[PDB]
Amino acid sequence: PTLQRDVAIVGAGPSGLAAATALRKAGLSVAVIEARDRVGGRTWTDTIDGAVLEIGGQWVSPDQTALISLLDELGLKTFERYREGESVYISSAGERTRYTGDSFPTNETTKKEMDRLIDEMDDLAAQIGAEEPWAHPLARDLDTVSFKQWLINQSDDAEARDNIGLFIAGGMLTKPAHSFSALQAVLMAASAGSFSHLVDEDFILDKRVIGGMQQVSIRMAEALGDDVFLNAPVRTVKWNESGATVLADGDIRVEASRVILAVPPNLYSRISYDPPLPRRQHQMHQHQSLGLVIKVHAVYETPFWREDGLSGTGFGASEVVQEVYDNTNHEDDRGTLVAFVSDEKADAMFELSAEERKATILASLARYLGPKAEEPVVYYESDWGSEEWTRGCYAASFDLGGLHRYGADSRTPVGPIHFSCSDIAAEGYQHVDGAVRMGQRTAADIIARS
Amino acid sequence: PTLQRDVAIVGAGPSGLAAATALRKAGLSVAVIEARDRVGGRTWTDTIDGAVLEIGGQWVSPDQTALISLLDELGLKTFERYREGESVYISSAGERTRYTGDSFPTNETTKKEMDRLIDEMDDLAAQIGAEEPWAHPLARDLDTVSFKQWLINQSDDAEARDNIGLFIAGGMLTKPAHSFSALQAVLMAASAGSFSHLVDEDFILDKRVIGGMQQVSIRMAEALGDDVFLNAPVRTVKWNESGATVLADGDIRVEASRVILAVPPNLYSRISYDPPLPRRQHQMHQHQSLGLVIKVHAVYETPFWREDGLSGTGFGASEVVQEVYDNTNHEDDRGTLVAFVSDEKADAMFELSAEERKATILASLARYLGPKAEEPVVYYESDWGSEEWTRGCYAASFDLGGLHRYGADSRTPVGPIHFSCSDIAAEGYQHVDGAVRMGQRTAADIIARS
Ligand SMILES: Cc1cc2nc3c(=O)[nH]c(=O)nc-3n(C[C@H](O)[C@H](O)[C@H](O)COP(=O)(O)OP(=O)(O)OC[C@H]3O[C@@H](n4cnc5c(N)ncnc54)[C@H](O)[C@@H]3O)c2cc1C
Ligand SMILES: Cc1cc2nc3c(=O)[nH]c(=O)nc-3n(C[C@H](O)[C@H](O)[C@H](O)COP(=O)(O)OP(=O)(O)OC[C@H]3O[C@@H](n4cnc5c(N)ncnc54)[C@H](O)[C@@H]3O)c2cc1C
Repeated sequence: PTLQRDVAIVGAGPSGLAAATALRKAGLSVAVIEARDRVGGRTWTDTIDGAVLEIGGQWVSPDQTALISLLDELGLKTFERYREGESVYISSAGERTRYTGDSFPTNETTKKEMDRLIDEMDDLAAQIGAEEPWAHPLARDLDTVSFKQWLINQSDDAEARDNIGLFIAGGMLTKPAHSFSALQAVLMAASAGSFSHLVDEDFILDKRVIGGMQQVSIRMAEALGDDVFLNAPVRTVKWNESGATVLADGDIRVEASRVILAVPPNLYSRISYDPPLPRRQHQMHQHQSLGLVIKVHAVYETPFWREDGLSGTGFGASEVVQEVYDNTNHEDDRGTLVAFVSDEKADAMFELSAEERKATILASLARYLGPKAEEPVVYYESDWGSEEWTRGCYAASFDLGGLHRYGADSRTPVGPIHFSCSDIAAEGYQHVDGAVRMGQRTAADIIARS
Repeated sequence: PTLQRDVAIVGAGPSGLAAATALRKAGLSVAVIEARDRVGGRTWTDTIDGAVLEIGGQWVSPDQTALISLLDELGLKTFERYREGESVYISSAGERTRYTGDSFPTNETTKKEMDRLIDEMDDLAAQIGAEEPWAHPLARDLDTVSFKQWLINQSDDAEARDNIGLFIAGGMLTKPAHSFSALQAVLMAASAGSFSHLVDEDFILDKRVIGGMQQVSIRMAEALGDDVFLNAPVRTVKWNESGATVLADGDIRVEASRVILAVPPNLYSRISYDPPLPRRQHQMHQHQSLGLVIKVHAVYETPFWREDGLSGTGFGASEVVQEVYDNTNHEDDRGTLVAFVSDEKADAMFELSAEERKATILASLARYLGPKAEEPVVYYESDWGSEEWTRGCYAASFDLGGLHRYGADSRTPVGPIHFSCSDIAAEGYQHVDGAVRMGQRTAADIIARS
């Protein structure tokens, strides 16, 4: 077909659907043109070997007020990750300690250096913010030193530095700490409300969606009916000052006044622009790259770790698997774990065969929770890197130096072309809440323009 | 044959030969009955693929005054290990730094904790001594805690503790720090004159023997002529209050007034005693075990590292190879390295094939000295563990708790049976100088008895 709308939206992940929702509410027409056979993008619930898994994003935290509002508006309810009993810490030397409380069971020197680092990061985050960290007068100094070098300059304590990196590098940006700047760490902290928020798994990994996070996108997409187009990769955006024509597979052709490119930034150059985007965009987009993390899912006859007095939460910056949590489905009698293998360690596991890789990862899970972790009934690894319409995970960030160099331009419309994804968000950066915020912000921009 | 002597000496390593030498000087007759086809025991020079190597012990330090006296008496001269230029340090994180000076190029916290640990060890060594560390009133407290636990109680700094262990555990006792006590570390330090002596490779690995250390034993054995018997494993010691009959392969039978068992203590029970030794000995001997270390020898067309401004000395407590030094032969134009792989890391390398093991070790040498270390013209690994008449290296020590429990009995004659090896020595413990001292001490004991 060919059709005419106020706004063509490329991508039906949560940012594109949030924008579509808001645009409709204010009386604008939309088409949402989506490449895959489903909506949700980096959120995806599927049944794998008889187990319902959240293959993509899943967690809701208390700072994420725009997602929490939306969940309400869609009739979605939440439940909390299980947290009773003891967590497990694996030291830099490989020693396992069960513990409770807000600090890791390390030697006192490391424990004092960690608290100091956490406080300094909280102070920087509070002063610098997530809206425009590049405009702060500290921006150039912080953005031209890697987070690894900045940590070394702050502290002689190797274990504290490794644990501080655990929460930002493997835990959030999913890139090695040598490869991103101290200002990018500060933005990551500020975006979650504080660095202390990223340290506390009871805050950042607090709740999940009954029904699964993919329902958020599914329900916004339902409300839009035939205005959503699936299995339609956008190939071409012809534009001028008055409008755009979007062309997609299946001979689709949408003529609209504005376009929202609601895709992560590494994928912008998948589309031919006619005329080309400006030099500024051609350069900036090359400096954006997603991280890499394997989300590991292991399903067992029972949550066996609870019988041992454990919450299922483990942290070990020196393990192949640096984080493991109880991810048992709501109302399920079977126990499920989720675990993460980040950046260069994800590279290293993908070099092994799937069978050696599984055994390696399960051996690491057994160091936290015991040998029963090696006998799951369903094992699955999310594999977002293989997916041409994602190509990595959780989210995209600048290379070292790119945030201060290009950050102020990362949300700017090129004439009728607008940009909206979690990867360029302020609060909620890299998460569903940031996709939602950015979709709503882009809608209000377009609305006021009209 | 059958023969009669004042003293039968079992073993022609340096302790047994030193004892034989001294006994002759005072007018006593001896036979020295040796199992292998050569003298020297744990000292052995051989030509391997056209390169002269010191397969066993080799180094002389300035504290080793009884060996230095002996070298003089035998006309042997010494030369110093090459030490010009920069050393290499590999950190707990795997970072290589070239340096000079007396301290490692670590962060300042680790550097301050190392100096403190070194001082405390020096103080304990000075107060406790190497003659009878079990008689000090601190002996029980220090001997019932492992050196690993004692270090943890002294310091929160993982890198300092690992480096302190490098000098005692992998560097000397060749057992893991969890397996021996703090009192055994203190004895090791005291035996070399101080712990600072064990830290400074320019002291403890100062000189070598022109001609090779095996010449020390060869020349004492020469002076004894036909009184040395080779290829004669001792099988049986029949004894009573008046004397002993020693029986060895080749139908040898020595009737003597006293016997010196000049073998490391793990081998005492290779010989049948008639009547059996006392309970005290039957128990004590079971608590003595040699360590394990692979002495790696790599020969190159030139000492190539000198062209890069390096001494060839490297330290890396977290590497498979923890120590590497310039071991170039005196007057040789070809460069030779010596390196060490200790205890559980030696176990781990012996589980690989000889070819994977070689490649592993050379890869580690290349982390210190660059890729040219992977292209040697002769590669050889000393393999003392396979040798039935040694079975490990450098030397034997008590299990955890054995030093205080049994140390006071470790040099006591059983009637006509005397004990003499480096492994029970005081100054020079575990080294050729301690074998020499013990041989001389045993001679003077026997002499005064007569
Ligand atoms: C393993 C993993 C776990 C995660 N866990 C969490 C979590 O616990 N909590 C949290 O908040 N967030 C989490 N996230 C992140 C969250 O999933 C993403 O931030 C959010 O989904 C991004 O939303 P988006 O709308 O900005 O982009 P996407 O979700 O990536 O949507 C982009 C959409 O555009 C489509 N598209 C791309 N190119 C084209 C084209 N040319 N033509 C047409 N369509 C196109 C894609 O197919 C896709 O549907 C996780 C992410 C991953 C990968
Ligand atoms: C790889 C390695 C490197 C070393 N480096 C150094 C160093 O650099 N500096 C240093 O001072 N020391 C070093 N040493 C230690 C030194 O070599 C030993 O401490 C010293 O050789 C021990 O002397 P011994 O006379 O006490 O025993 P040994 O040298 O072991 O002599 C024991 C002798 O008794 C024989 N024997 C055993 N059982 C019988 C039997 N039943 N019948 C007959 N004969 C028997 C053996 O064959 C052997 O010849 C090193 C040792 C090794 C293994």
